[PDB]
Order: sequence, then C-alpha cells, then structure tokens
Amino acid sequence: QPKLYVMDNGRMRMDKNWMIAMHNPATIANPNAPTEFIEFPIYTVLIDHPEGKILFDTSCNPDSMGAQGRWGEATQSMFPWTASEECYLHNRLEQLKVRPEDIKFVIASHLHLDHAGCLEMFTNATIIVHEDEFSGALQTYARNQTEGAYIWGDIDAWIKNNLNWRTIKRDEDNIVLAEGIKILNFGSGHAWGMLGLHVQLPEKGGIILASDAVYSAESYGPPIKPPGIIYDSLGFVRSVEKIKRIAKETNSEVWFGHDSEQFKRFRKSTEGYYE
Amino acid sequence: QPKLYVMDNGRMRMDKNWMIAMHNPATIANPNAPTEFIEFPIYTVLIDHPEGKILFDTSCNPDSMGAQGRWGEATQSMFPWTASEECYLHNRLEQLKVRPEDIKFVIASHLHLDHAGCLEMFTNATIIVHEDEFSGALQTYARNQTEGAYIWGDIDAWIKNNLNWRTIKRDEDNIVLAEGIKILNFGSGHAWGMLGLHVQLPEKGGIILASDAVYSAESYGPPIKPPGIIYDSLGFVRSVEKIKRIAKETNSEVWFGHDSEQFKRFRKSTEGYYE
Ligand SMILES: [Co+2]
Ligand SMILES: [Co+2]
Ligand SMILES: [Co+2]
Repeated sequence: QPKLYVMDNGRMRMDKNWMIAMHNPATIANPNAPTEFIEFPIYTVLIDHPEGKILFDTSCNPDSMGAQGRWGEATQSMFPWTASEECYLHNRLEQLKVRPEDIKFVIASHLHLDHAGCLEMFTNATIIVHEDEFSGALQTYARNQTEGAYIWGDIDAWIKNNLNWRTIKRDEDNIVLAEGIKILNFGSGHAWGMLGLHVQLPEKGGIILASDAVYSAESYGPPIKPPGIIYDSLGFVRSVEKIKRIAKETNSEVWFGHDSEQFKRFRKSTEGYYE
Repeated sequence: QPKLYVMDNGRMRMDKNWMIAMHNPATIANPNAPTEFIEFPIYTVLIDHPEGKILFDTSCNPDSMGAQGRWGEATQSMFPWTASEECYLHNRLEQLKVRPEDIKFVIASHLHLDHAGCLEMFTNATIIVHEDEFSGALQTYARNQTEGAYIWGDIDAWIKNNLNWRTIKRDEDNIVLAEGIKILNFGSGHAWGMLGLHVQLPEKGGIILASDAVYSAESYGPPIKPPGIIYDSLGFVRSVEKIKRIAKETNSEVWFGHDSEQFKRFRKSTEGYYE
C-alpha cells in the first residue's frame, strides 16, 4: 500500500503580477499603483509505491542562488529562492531513508527552474517529460541563455549526466505508470508542455497534482485568473477547465503548485504521509 | 489617385502593464515597484479612394465618459479617454467635408471600445469585421456586461441602427476592397479576430494599418513584447511576425495602433494628407 509524502523545499518570492496578471491595475486615483512581492512554497511529492518510488517535480538546484549560482543575476533578484539546508531535495529524501538511486520514475511537470532543478540527481530513474517542453528547453540551451526560467546550468547537467528520458507525445494522455498513478497531459499553456499526476490513494482517495498549470486557488477561481506572462493563454484556460472536469468526475482534490494557504494545511514529510 | 487622412481622436491613459506586460517587475531591491499611467493617442484613418471612401476604425463614442457615459465606472477609471469636441470623429469628418453617408466601407479592426465607438453613425456603409470578433462581442452583449473593453451601450446602438455587416470568415485573407486596398486577416491574438489594412499609395508606397495587433514600437521590437492581459498569446506572436513578413515583402511602413512618438510625426487631417 502506497505512502505519499509532501516535501517542503523552501520559499520563493516574486512580483504578484507574475502570479495573477493585472491583479491591481493603475487607476486615475492611483496612477502609480505599487505591486507587491508575495512569498510562496516550492514543494515536491514522493509516492512510495509497491511497484516503485515515484517523484513528482524536483524543486530548485542547491547551486541556484548567489554570486556563483546557476541562476542569472536578474532572475535571482526577481524570483529569489530561500531554502535552509534541510529543505534541499536530497536532504528531504535522505531524512526518509530514500536515496536518489531508489527512484524509479520522475515526473517533470515542466522544465522550469523551480521544478526541474535536481533532475540531474536521478541517474537511475526514467525521467518523464512532455516532448515539446523537452524540445523548448533544449533550444534555450543551444542559444546559450543566461537569464530566464530555463536554467542553462541545470540543462547542461542533465545532458552531462545522461538521464533516461521518456517523452510524452503531444497526443498522449492518461498514461498509467503504476496502479493508482496516472500522468495527465495538459499540453501547452503555462509552458510548452505541462504534465500533471492523478494519484488514487486507498484511504484519502483521488489527488491531482497540478503544478504550475494552476498556481493557486485565486488562479483556479472562478473566475479563472491567468498568470502575468503566459506562453499559451488559450491553452492555459483550457488546461484549468480540464483539471476542474477531471476533479469533478473522479472526486479528486486538486493540489496547486504554489498556494501558501493550501500548502500550510498539508501534512509534510517531517510529520508523516498520506495513504 | 487616392488621398489618405489621419484623424486625431484624442488621448487615453492606462497602466503601462496593459501595453507592455511585466515592463518593470518587482525585485528584492524594489519589492513594491510602482507602475505608471501612460498616455497614448486614439486615431482613425480615412482613405479618399475614387472607387469609394474607406474608414479604418472609428475611435470612441462621444457619450463614453462621465456619470451618464456608456463605459462602466471601473473602465473609465482604468482607461480614461480625453478629447475636446473637435477630436470627435463626426467633427473630424465634417472638418474634411465628408459625410458619414458617403463612406462605402468601414473596417472594424476589432470591436473594442476605442476602435468601434462610432460604428453607429455609418448606416449606409458596409461594416467589415472578423466573424469571430462579431460573435464574441455579441456574446458579451447577451450577457449584459457593464464593465470591460466591449461596450454594452455601443453594441446596443449598432443593433438598433441596423448596420450592414459583412463578416470576414476566419479562413479568408487578403480581401481586395478597391485598387491598392487590401484587408489583412490576422485572426485571434489581441482579440477574437483582428483585421488590418494594406494600403498602396502611388507616391508614399505601402502602408500597413496594424491597429491593436501591434500597440507600439516597443511591442514590435524585436524582441516582441506582448500586452499584459492577452486573449490569445500564441496568436498574438504569430500575427506580429506575419505583419513583419508582409511589411518586408511589400516594403511597407507599419502604422501601430497607439504609438505616441509615431503618431506625433504623422500628418494629421488638420494639416493635409498622404497621396
Ligand atoms: Co513554471
Ligand atoms: Co512553479
Ligand atoms: Co486600441
């Protein structure tokens, strides 16, 4: 019988306009409306499953921040990540007696800086990613980009570590990984290719791991509120409505990528698990 | 030998984040980055062509602003329009001794509040609009929305006044209206359905009227910088690159929807015309 762990991998801050587009627009009375710098959790999910350990997302690389960090200067100042050492993925896994080598499957929701940071560690896993997301990230790597949400140094390491990739084709959906574990293909929206996960736990029932397909309850609505910069705005909305439909049809809880208040109510890996 | 006039129809102000998404994002050094209320012009173009007069866009309705205005309260405070009576479209057309009934074709780039405000004056003209733009605005009407970029009161009057609509089908493109005058179908992007115009003038050469498909030189780039909220982001980028391609292949100049510095340099209808 599977156990599912929520691992706390620190906090990030950014302009709220990135999370909720035009959340507070200028008006005649407030022509110089100040934005704000919200904080939100970064997290990862481990499913300790009889058929093999599954990891959903991988958080940020420990070498992300600082003068010698992988993230570019402007990226560090716009999306600072604060994490104590216990928050690093390898530490969180170690405290559960789980070594990187023990992971059979890693689902990369997408290849942004806060979800793909530690892919390089899982050299024995099959790494599951959307084919267009994989293609889009590799192109940014070939153009040698120092700034942005795709980290050159992270991608460099994935290639050097020769990860065993399995790309999800753009017309593939509902891919059964193990009993009660199903990959959901949301396609393009927030990024080129978003994957989610549906988990059926014997006791707790259905869970949908949405990652950045839905940032928060405010994004989810109604009304649906899209992020400030969006790759495929139509796809984004269509993906949110697909999540809602699946949630309703399967009586599933939806776990957002970065909701401070939802995350607060999760039992974390320091305290236990869901079964 | 056709003449082309540029009619100044006033100025509008709004949060710059509407024009250029995430122009000045929050940082650690500046967590409450203030936005800015920017000013830009609203304008329309009349082509005096021997085969018939042609109007491109129609600015805002004189009854838009104020306590009794058609624009919702929030809309007025986020997108205030300023204009003296001489800026009104019926007054610009009068100063040129052209009567609304003379106009053979009115091109509605799209049906937003600052481009479709005076469609109701043109009861004899053929009103050309993208079929999905028409559908979309009509839905907002049926839903009685009092706020937003589609104006319930304006749509009301279009229906009351029984306009002669010609919808451009979503697969139609390069529709010849008269010698040297061609409708360009950009499709979804900024709105559900964008139309531009290509104008071949004997002396001045090629002119592309982009309207809201490209706000300004900063939007055009490169790099292309999208608006802050955007209906169809992929569509938006596709249309800009189509505008670039056509401008290159025809050696045409691109007239943006709302570029202050470009507009400053145009020859207004008070001073003369292009030929
Ligand atoms: Co992301
Ligand atoms: Co994220
Ligand atoms: Co406009």
